[PDB]
Amino acid sequence: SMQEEDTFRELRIFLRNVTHRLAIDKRFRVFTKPVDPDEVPDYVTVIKQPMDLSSVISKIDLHKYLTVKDYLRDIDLICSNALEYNPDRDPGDRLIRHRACALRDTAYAIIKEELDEDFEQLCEEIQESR
Ligand SMILES: O=C1CC(I)=CC=N1
Ligand SMILES: O=C1CC(I)=CC=N1
Ligand SMILES: [Cl-]
Repeated sequence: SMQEEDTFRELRIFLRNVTHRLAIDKRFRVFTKPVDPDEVPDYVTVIKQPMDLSSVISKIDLHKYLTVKDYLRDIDLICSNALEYNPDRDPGDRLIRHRACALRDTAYAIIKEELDEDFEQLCEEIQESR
């Protein structure tokens, strides 16, 4: 229905705003664009599902997210990709891991404060109906 289309449009507006807020944070610059393969040639070797905030915007705009749960799966992938690719004790790896945990924690905290649970439940019920 047009009411269900309106629901998913509201979802996309909400997710674009959360993603924009993460992308303008200087801590998260490293997560804003895909890893340049020249600069890091073994990335795509090790990381099977690369994810970054520009890709998330692209996926919103392609109507790939029908629930906030599906969006948080891609945020969780940005974090787990960084924990897997940068596991060492050296400060460069520890800094990226801390920034990745902070991205994830920030996205979850914005959604805890600003997503209505009944709006999420509606999206989940429309998604399950297809
Ligand atoms: O080693 C890296 C680089 C980048 I850019 C993102 C995640 N891990
Ligand atoms: O880095 C990886 C992880 C997995 I699971 C399969 C292949 N490469
Ligand atoms: Cl830095």
